[PDB]
Amino acid sequence: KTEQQIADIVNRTITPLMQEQAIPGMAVAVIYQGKPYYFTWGKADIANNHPVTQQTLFELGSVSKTFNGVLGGDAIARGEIKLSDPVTKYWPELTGKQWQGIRLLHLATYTAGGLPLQIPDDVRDKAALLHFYQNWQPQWTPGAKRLYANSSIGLFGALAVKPSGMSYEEAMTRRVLQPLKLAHTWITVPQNEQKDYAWGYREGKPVHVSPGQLDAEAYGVKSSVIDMARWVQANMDASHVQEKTLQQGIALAQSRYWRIGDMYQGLGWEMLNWPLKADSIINGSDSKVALAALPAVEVNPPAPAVKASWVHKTGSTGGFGSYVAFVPEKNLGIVMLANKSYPNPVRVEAAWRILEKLQ
Repeated sequence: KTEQQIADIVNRTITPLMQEQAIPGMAVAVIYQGKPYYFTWGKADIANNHPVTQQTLFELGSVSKTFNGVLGGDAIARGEIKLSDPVTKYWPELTGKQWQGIRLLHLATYTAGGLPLQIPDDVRDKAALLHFYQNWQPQWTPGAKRLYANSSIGLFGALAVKPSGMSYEEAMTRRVLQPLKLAHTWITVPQNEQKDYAWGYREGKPVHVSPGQLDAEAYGVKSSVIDMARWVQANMDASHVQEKTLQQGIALAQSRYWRIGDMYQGLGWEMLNWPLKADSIINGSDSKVALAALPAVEVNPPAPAVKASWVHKTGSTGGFGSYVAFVPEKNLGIVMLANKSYPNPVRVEAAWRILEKLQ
């Protein structure tokens, strides 16, 4: 396929998507036979008429969890943690019986027993966060059910970097971002990059994600389409990542720790066997399913990364909707960055219709 053919497929899918969803600005990168092709439409800033560029920073939302999973897998490869470790090894103040059987594994894969989707917004400092976790009561035994939750994987990332002696952001920067040359990826956007920081739009107003407890670990990364293009290719094939633990941690985040219907829980990343029916991905992304508490079947030992997988993650904030998906077997992938939130089933639809024509 040529650049012309890729562009044609991309634009034929993106332009009506942006019209129907009323998305002001969009950036998309296609990974075709291992190489990136970039596309940009619309405005990053409506009132000030700043266009979207290949330097535009987008709020990744819960795609931030894939960096978490990779940073965590890095910590595993460095021997700093093991997912079988108890949470109290890393936060000993969580005394109290409900935390006794909970391991880093459960926090990482949302199987702790019902940690809630959001950390409550009235939990705004260190004292209240500890009190929140100390006093949370589970609905199931550890590892019974998967319930997707910021408070779960968010805490895993905050604890997994404790051996390193570094904060989450500094560990992330030093161990993942700088080694992969992601120089336009931020947990906090410095002042000299604010001009490239797109505005999300929620009900026609410009907005940026609000500070929250453990936001960095769960939904507070911002990145450009080129950095996310590099992200996808590094996770799809890290054979040329020169840091041995990072290349190993990339792979462990794609190990299959749990099977939940036809999907498998990695570390941040989620996987389905490839090839597959599109309705599986599309229907699975409806929040009626993805936010549901489902029975979790442990894969023990975790199955190593399967190259015939559809590997993906949705991510949203109040004003942004992102999606990343790739298929290692084909060296084929996509990233879709939008400064308006729109339905996950619609993101998956557009991704699949682009990637199905590039097989």
